[PDB]
Amino acid sequence: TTFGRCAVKSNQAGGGTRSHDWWPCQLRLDVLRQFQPSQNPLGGDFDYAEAFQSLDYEAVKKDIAALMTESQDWWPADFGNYGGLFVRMAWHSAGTYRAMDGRGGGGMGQQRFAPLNSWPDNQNLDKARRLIWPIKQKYGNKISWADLMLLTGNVALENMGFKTLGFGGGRADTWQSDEAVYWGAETTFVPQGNDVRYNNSVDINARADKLEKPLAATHMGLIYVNPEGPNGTPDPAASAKDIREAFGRMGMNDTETVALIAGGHAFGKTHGAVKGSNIGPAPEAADLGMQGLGWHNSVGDGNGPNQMTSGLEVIWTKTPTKWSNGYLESLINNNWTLVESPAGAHQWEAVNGTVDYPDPFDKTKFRKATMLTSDLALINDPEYLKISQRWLEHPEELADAFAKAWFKLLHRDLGPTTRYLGPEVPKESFIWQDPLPAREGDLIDDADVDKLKAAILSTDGLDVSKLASTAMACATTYRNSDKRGGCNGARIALEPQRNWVSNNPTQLSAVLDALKKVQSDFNGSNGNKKVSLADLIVLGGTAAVEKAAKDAGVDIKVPFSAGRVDATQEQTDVTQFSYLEPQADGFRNYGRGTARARTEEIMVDKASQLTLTPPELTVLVGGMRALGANYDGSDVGVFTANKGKLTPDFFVNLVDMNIAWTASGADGESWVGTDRKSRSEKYKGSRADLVFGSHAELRAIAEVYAENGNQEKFVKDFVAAWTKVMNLDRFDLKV
Amino acid sequence: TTFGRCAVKSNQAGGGTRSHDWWPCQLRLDVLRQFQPSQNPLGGDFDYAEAFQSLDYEAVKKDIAALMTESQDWWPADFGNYGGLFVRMAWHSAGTYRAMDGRGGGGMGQQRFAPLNSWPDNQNLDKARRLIWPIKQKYGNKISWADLMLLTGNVALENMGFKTLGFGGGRADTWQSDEAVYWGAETTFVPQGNDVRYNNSVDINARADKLEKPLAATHMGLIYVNPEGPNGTPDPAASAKDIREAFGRMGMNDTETVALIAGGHAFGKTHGAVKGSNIGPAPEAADLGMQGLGWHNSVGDGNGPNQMTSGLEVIWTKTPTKWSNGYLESLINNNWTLVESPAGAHQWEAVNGTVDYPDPFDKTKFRKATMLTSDLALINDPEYLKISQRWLEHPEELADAFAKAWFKLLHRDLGPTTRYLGPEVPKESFIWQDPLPAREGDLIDDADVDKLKAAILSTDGLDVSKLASTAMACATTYRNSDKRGGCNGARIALEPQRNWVSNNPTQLSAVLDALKKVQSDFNGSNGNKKVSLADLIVLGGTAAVEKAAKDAGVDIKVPFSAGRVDATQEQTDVTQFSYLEPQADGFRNYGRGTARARTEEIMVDKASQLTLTPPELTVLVGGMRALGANYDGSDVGVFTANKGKLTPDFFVNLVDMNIAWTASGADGESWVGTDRKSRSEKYKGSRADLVFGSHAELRAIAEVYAENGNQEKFVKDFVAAWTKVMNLDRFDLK
Ligand code: HEM
Ligand code: HEM
Repeated sequence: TTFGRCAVKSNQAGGGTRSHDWWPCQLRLDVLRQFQPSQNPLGGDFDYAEAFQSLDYEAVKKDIAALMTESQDWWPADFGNYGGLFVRMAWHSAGTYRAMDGRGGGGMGQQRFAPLNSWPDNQNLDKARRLIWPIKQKYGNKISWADLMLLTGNVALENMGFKTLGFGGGRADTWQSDEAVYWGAETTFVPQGNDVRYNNSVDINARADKLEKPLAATHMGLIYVNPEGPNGTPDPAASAKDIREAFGRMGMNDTETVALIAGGHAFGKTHGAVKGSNIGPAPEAADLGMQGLGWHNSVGDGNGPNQMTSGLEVIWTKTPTKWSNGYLESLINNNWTLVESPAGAHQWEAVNGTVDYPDPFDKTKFRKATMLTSDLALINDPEYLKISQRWLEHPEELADAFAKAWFKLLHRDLGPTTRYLGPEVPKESFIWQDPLPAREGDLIDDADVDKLKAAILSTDGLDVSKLASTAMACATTYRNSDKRGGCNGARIALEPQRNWVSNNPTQLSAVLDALKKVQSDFNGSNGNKKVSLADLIVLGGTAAVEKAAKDAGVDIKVPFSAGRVDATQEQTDVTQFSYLEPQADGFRNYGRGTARARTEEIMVDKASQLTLTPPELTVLVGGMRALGANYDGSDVGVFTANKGKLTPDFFVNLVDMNIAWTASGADGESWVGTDRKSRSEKYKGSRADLVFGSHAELRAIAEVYAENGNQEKFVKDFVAAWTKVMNLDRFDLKV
Repeated sequence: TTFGRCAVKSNQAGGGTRSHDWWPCQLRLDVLRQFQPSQNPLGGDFDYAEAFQSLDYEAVKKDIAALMTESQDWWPADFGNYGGLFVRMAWHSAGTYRAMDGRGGGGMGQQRFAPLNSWPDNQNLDKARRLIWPIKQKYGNKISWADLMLLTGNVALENMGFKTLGFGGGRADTWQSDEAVYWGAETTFVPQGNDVRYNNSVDINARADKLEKPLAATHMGLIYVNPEGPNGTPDPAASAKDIREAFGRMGMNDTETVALIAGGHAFGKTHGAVKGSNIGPAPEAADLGMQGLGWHNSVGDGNGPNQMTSGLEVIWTKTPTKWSNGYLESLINNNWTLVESPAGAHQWEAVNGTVDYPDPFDKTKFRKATMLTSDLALINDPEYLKISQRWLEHPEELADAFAKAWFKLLHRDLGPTTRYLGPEVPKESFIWQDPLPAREGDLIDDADVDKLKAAILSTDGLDVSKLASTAMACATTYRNSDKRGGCNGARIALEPQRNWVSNNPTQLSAVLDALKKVQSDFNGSNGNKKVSLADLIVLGGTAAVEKAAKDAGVDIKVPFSAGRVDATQEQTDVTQFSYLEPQADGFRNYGRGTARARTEEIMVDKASQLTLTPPELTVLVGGMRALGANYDGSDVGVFTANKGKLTPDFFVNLVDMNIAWTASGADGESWVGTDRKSRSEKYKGSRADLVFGSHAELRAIAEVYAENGNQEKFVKDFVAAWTKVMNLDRFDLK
């Protein structure tokens, strides 16, 4: 078979040519159908946080520590200690994170599913996960796989003599492969897997800063970089440039990068004992006897001294089970020669070095010092060299930076600190956690909420359209992958969001100033009760939705949950927040897509990050149009003569056959609706508008809301979806 | 570019290389994740039957009838009447049904989604669905698209002079493409789309009866056969062989087949006015301006006299808006010559015939008679000719056969008669409805249930394992695609099921005889109360599950719903039921895979037909193993020392790393589990067993049930899944 095709064509269980085969360019809704409660064996009403709070956390860590030195005959431990392997397992779990889109990381425990379970860089971590299973079996639902993989690495470091800052749990497991992540477009893995992401450039120094966005690895199938140098060329200088690019795409700076690599490579070793032709299929391609494992090695028992993982055979320190400064000392104080491992791969050896690096299965036999090309990178770049030279003589500074970087790596996608669970959460707050202050004052009650809604709606310069638009602009910065963004913090009032062109800065300024007058009037006239700007932004949109429903003939309660706080600019990092800036926004008819992602594809991707189903996406868009909630107040998509009233007029008018739609410019972004009988232009629409009348599955939902009869249902469903979106980041509240 | 690949590679919304790309042979669970309640815009709570029964049904029909003659300028009506178009719409919705697997048909309204919305043979039915949308708009949730597409064809026949038997509603809408159906493996549509289904044979006579199972169309993208003959060869005799094969695979016999074709082709016309180069992309490939329509025709306004659908230009009768015998009269009385339509397709013309066939847009202009190659088939086969000859002389017989066959076409995937809604459900019971009687005596209550459970669990020949096995064997015949099978009717006790090898006939006979003893003891000694064998089979299994739970240390009420009836053998056609016989049954460790599908694939397919989610499939298999419920009573997969007790031992032992699993048979079906320490063989497993420890998503669920502390959860989840499966056919309780 060619790529993506099985040689046997199944006739069961979804076998056969499928719609995506015939029409591969059509928009797919798959990413809005993942992670559904039916699919979760634990039930939709399972509360991980509540289960983890009953965990005997201390006993978990004790049992992990014990397991580190209990070698299992099916995968013997190097030096009698799985620590190194476990550190690698946790670092690869967390290490797929990309800062730009916030995807990857360890927070969904996705290493245990395709494709990550079978990436080349994850070779033999199937064995690592299997070794820790008995811990999961003992503790059951009270620790997730997601938390356990990372806790295991953290405990491993501590038991090998490196004290970490602490740990937070809170990562609920997921139950299917996350097929929403764009890992690249290549049709091959490392050693290939990177023509597309370099746009066919092969000049390894020149291309290193030209890696396709948002990717954070130099080949499909790798965590960050190729350990044998760029495209396998053993040039440490050029490897350094790759490392900078890749780690930068993961949200790490130079200090963090050197700390992580020199910290991690204090421990363990690589494996490259036998040629790769001896290694069987990865877990997703292996036979049923492998029972979820892969890479079966036919030499010997395939393990112990015959272990083959990367094809390199490097032991960095003389004490691979104990924290030390041996990595930097070897790196800088040895002379390096290029040699081949037993499997044939490029590495470096100190061929006149001391013969005192221990063998992993013989306590009396030794070898010379070795390094990877990607380790030599750290003394073949001026910035990395300065850091390496400083830490060579000041290892406490390495230790400090490593502790902080390791914490950040494990917890980058955990979200706000209100998500962090367990008895050793670090007390220090860090900028990457998007910190929030404690609240000013006592919490407003329902009577205060009712008075503030009336005050907001009677304030000059505030109307239903602007209020709803502003609240949604603030809310849709949320992304579920790394739990960043949302309305808490009022970060729309801060840089960079206050200047995002998609927020219409001049309008936003006037809206916020009017909310700050409501705030000033309330605060100080209600005793100890005080209201934040964050709550007023959300309450103003809430009030607008309620009023728009009443003005459509429907009296409905629009729920509001008080208690958001206002971030400071010092808690709001410009670079980090720039990554949340939309290039197109279908809720507010802003912007457009590009060749490789169309306007409506961006919208569906955004909806996946908001955890919206297809019906919730569809009701929100149509309600936002009815509300006149475009970012600049345009009439594009505003297919209603009742603007500000919460009706399904967008749907009704979109599917009216007396309107004919035609393209207005060259790029397919703008569309005109013409009345067929009168020949007069009636409407202007965008792709975000018209996809709901074109995609067969979305149109089926559009038709529900356009049905004579479902008018009350439209309001009910809009209000439910609004409430969901406003509350996504409310981890401070429970249930 | 490459088949199945977009030239532009999106980086959003699921764009990028995907796990199914890297490992295309791996088992996929997608078919267990369809039709989820969160996807349904109506809500999970929505009850279609209740909505329909409040529908002003007569008014719907009245509005359809009026629409028929309300020509719309964007798709003008041939002869001023949309009736033929609407009949075609209905017939194509219902016409994808395959009897053998029970898939396709109109019962899910799938014509409105990919791929059916864009099949060649459904060209311009996008316009037909759009013309009826104002009816759907007016009546809302109270009539589904699925019901409305078929009702519209029904009403069209009645408003063109053809009285049907009646109609039943009840088809709830679905909300995504059904990607579980095997339509074929070809990577092209008609005019190609058939190398795989004929195994590369191009010998049109010899291959006709060799069409790949369970397919029911001669090319990918067609409803039944090619109207231009086999592979476009204009040979009516060969076309007849394809028709018999395809219609046979749809459950229709020779009389049904002629009745459907000659009945349908009373009405309307084909469209072939301009060449195919003038036609734009199908709906799934069309630009946003098309707003779900496709096949834009660039000649004139693309419509009216320029309509292009199939490429053929045939008008069968002189009165295309009114029922007549003109189809058979023309077919038999004319001399036919092969000609080209304006689009270049070949068709047949009576070149010396009368010039009295009406033009669809000009009341002063006329043409000669025409027919398709597939129409001439009916007088170029001995059995079809005999039928055509008889009905030429006795057209009432065609009308009676067409009424009956049309009713069967539209309703056979609707399920049991208890699902049929509305005021004109035909009174005649038909064998293809798998009919069921009304109940005997008064309904058992919970006191009677308690007495019966205690008797069943202490009767000669019965035990936990046997009862659980027997109840699951009867239940897993259910298939949601056409709502056939299940436990209602006690058809496991009838032919052919009572002699299926998968049911272990000698053990089944001893189980059934024991349950019939319990029945006989209860019936007649409880006044007018009577209990059915069907209730006893399910009650027995349910009681067994409850006891097995108790013995595992969990006290749980296992709910039982009484009221099933016993079917008679007269109501149980043996050929019809042969289509429910499983190739493999993973719940009971029966069977093996084929050259096309592995054992575990068949299991996931079955689970999809049961509407199971991946946790429900997993829990059931592991519980059935704990129960010792294999079809043959073997120890394969029975990884427990406590057989008959509802523990999660299957999972615990499957994931024990002290066991190494290796292949035993050449065929990949058998596996041995060896203790790594002692080197002793401990277990035998199947593929249905071991897949739960291999597939990463299934294994994640197996792990949950293997975890300390989850023994109660295992029982709870097993009981919920058991209850769901036992009750799948209980449409009488709705
Ligand atoms: C430029 C970045 C890095 C590269 C290219 C790299 C490459 C590698 C390779 C090739 C192996 C050997 C796998 C095998 O054959 O078993 C490995 C092992 C390992 N790496 Fe890294 N690494 C990087 C960063 C990290 C970081 C950031 C950490 C953790 C903080 C880490 C911790 C480890 C550990 C502990 C092992 C030893 C595993 C064992 O003993 O089995 N590395 N690394
Ligand atoms: C051997 C089986 C059959 C074949 C090959 C076949 C073929 C076709 C073709 C090629 C068209 C023309 C589509 C177009 O160009 O507009 C058509 C139209 C039509 N068919 Fe059939 N047909 C079959 C069976 C049936 C059946 C079973 C029915 C209904 C009971 C039916 C009812 C209709 C009607 C009413 C039209 C006219 C549509 C209009 O007026 O727009 N056909 N058929």
